[PDB]
Amino acid sequence: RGLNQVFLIGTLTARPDMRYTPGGLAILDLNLAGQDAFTDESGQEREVPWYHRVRLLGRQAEMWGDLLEKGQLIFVEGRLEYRSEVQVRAEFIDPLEGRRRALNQVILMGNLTRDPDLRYTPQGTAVVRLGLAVNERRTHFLEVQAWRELAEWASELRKGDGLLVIGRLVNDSWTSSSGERRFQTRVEALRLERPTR
Amino acid sequence: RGLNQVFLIGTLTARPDMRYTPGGLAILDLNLAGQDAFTDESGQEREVPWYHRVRLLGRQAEMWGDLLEKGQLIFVEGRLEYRSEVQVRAEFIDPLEGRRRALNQVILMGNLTRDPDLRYTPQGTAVVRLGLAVNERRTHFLEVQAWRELAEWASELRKGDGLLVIGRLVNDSWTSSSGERRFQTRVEALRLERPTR
Repeated sequence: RGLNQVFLIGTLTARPDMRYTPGGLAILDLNLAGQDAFTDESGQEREVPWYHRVRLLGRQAEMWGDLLEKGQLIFVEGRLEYRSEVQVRAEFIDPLEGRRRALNQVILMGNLTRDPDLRYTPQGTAVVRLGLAVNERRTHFLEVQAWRELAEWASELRKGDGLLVIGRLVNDSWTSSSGERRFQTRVEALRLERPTR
Repeated sequence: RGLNQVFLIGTLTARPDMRYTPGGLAILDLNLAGQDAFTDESGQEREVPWYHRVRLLGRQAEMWGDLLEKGQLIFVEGRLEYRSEVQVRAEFIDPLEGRRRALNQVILMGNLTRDPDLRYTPQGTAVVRLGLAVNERRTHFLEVQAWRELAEWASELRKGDGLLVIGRLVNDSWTSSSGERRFQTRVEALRLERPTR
């Protein structure tokens, strides 16, 4: 069966204010921030921020819509969705008193929508983009990026293969020929396994 | 609301064979193993094995009861329970082809059942045992251990306080005066936060 699970603790970058659909459904959008550590192409330990949108809809939005502050730490469990733009739809949140131990985890299980295409960065690090179809855990389509040894291993997979991903949500940069920078949320794989079948 | 969630990938240490309650309900008990890393009292990076029992009951037990092998990697999501003896009750499993990136994670949220009692090991490392009452996510009672700075911080909490724990499942040793060793599964806290309230 498909899986699509996200666990995050982050800090609110603005005060959330409730909004409503035209039908009256409550919407509470949170903008969360945190950091994660990585090792760069030259072996240096670094941190880079992540910023992600978390949407509460309906009962969770009404529950919290007048209780949260900019600067407050929030624990979220939810799923990845669109609205393009990958966002987290919260199943629930628990605001924290918040006065390392990073929490930014994603678990996906699904089937590749196309063959992986292995590339190498200019510095020769292996990298692959994988397209995954997840049947709720109709069909959702999610992009996953993997690096180094996991990219080389993922290159053996083919369209259709089942895949379990344990990863984290990151922000990727796209730069135009003229120096313009846009940002895209994606899943970075930290572990990949194959489900039996 | 309470939370009690466990995520594990481990290797089967024996072939699982289905058993039945007297009422016919299927039981499939898996014995899983893995490793986790820690830093010991002298700053040395070490690994120590974990061994944990995972129980499938009913439909998941029937689904997998003739399909799993000793040596096979299994992904589990479930909850902690007794049967004393802390075990994982699987919500579901996904056997893996399995031909680092450790997965042994527990998320608990509940309320302390007593004041924390801070101690120091002979080498002067801070350590605390916390008792947590979790109302399903009737009341379950679960023990959590925290070390070093998190033990010192946890010492400020009191019976009744809400607590979110992000941790992992470990095996603790008890040694009698005569050198006999027994083992106990417990949760080691890796992050602790306070839910608002």
